[PDB]
Amino acid sequence: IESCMVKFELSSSKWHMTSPKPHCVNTTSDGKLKILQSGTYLIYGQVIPVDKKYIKDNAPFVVQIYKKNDVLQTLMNDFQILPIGGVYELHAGDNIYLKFNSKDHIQKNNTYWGIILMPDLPFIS
Amino acid sequence: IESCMVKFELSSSKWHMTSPKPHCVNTTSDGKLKILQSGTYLIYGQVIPVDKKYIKDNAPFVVQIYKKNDVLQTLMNDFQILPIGGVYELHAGDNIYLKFNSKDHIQKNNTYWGIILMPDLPFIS
Repeated sequence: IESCMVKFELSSSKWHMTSPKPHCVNTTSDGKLKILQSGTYLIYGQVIPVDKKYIKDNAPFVVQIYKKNDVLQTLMNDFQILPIGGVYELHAGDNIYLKFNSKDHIQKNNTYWGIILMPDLPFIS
Repeated sequence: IESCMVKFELSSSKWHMTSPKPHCVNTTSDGKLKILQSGTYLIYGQVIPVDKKYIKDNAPFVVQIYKKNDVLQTLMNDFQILPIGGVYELHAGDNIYLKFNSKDHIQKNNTYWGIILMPDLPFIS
């Protein structure tokens, strides 16, 4: 029943949390997390790219969400605002993290991500 | 306190909800929302496009989320699965809804969207 949500701010590398020690997730200062409670989660976030005029490298703008050692979601566009995630069934022990093609692509200010343990949605209408 | 989360499934045009009559929003059968409680919301979803190979013109795949008459975000990609949304401060009275560049671009099955009234995140680590 306990509400459980965390939000990692890339600007500060700090997690903002529902409680001092969220029951559903362990978080680390590298922006990674580990699911502690099996259940239905929203994985969410926005990856903000730098203006293309600043990009030095030849790499395309790609964001991957990993679950354990496998890719959960792959996202790409022409260096535009990039909401991430969706509703997933996760299990205790599942590590979740993001991988970027190039860290130089990412505007740290206002880039964030996280999860929320979702309540059941029993009522249809 | 009581969680408040709703999820619209485009396949069925049904909302799935945390409670019989959520306190934080009203919903419409067309997949629109009206915010009843001012607060911080997570807007989320995935918009599934029809395969590129079946779109025989140059019309782009674009999704916009609106708050009343204001564009909250504009998203586009090359006809790939499209996560939407993010954290937004909303106010009582705000209407939230999606608009598509072409309704014909949208696959109903597995397309969904919704909102969550977020818990406060006072603790930082």
